Amino acid sequence: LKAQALAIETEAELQRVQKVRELELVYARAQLELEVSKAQQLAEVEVKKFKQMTEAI
Amino acid sequence: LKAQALAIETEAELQRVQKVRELELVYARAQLELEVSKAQQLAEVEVKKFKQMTEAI
Repeated sequence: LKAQALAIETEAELQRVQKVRELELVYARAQLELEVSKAQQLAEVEVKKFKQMTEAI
Repeated sequence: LKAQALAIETEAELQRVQKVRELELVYARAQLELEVSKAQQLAEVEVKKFKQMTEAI
């Protein structure tokens, strides 16, 4: 009887953990894209600033 | 009688451990792909910044 109750709690908990993980990966991939997009634009700002101040000298 | 009860708890517990392990490997492989994807993109940002600042001098 304990093996039946454990099988029920196992599948019920793993259905939750699977859905939480699917959503956290979708969000972490979107948040990664935002962090990379930030780094690409701010790195370009500093390269432009550096090149134009260098061309003045 | 103890050998029967032990065999029942053994198969019941190993059915849980197997399903937990199958899902943890699927998730850890997906999380690895995300960490590598982060490292590849952020390393490209730093390589671009370094090369363009070097070409200015």
